[PDB]
Amino acid sequence: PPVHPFVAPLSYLLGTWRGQGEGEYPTIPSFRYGEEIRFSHSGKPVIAYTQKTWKLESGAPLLAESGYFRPRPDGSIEVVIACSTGLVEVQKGTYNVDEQSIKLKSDLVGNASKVKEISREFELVDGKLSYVVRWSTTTNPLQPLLKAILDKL
Amino acid sequence: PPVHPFVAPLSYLLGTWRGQGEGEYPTIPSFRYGEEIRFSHSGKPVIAYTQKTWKLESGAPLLAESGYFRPRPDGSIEVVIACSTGLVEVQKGTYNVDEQSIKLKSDLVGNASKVKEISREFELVDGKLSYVVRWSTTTNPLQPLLKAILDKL
Repeated sequence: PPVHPFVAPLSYLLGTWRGQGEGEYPTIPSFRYGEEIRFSHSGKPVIAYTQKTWKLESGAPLLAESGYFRPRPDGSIEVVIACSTGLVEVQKGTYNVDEQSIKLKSDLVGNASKVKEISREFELVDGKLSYVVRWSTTTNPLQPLLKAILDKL
Repeated sequence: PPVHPFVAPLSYLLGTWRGQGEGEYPTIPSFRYGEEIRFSHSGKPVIAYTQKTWKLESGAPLLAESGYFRPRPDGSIEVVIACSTGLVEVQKGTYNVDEQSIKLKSDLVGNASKVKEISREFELVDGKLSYVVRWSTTTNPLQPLLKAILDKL
């Protein structure tokens, strides 16, 4: 199917990406992980997102998440994500075509009593997908949790 | 990877399923659809769920959803689902090993102002996967929306 006009501005996402990231947070010593993301579509105004992470040494599975990105021609976007840990997120924000960036903040975090807000920001940098995920909790203001850079395969 | 002990009681789900369903609701004339579901795992206490639907005549894509099922040895289960329409659900309930059934009710429906609660009930019937999805809205009490039966491939 052809790319829907609402998806076309984010067509640079479509494909598979692999790289690595790092986590850290006040309660949590730093950790590293491998990551793969696939963005795909079926001609609708939606991009399917699927992700997985693993241990760098061994390739042992860690976590997974999946969901859907819904861009609109005014530059707005909403994203819904379910995670293997049992969290869900409703993310809303904007994409910028000149910067090839997407900036999202949660409207809702479900099933995760301690995390309050989550933000996710993506940017294409020299053709690589970078992101930052920030979390807040009741006692920790919004701050980085995860950062990763992935190459397009 | 081997099946995690918490997933083993739901091992009958693992695989791909294809069949058809029907929708209907007070505001909505009846419609039919084809459906495919895949349940998979990576050795963790989680089953990945992915689903899609299509028009019966043509195979044209309709909707998609995906998420994660987290069974526990006491018979409890939580399920998180993101949908291509932009909804998210946190489902909680129980599974019954003798009946090969799973019965879920939403704790949370996100990003869908009019739908209030969603229930999902699965049952293996002569080896086929059947379900019923019920919805409530502010003015319509919980009642069937979708029902489908799928054969294991």
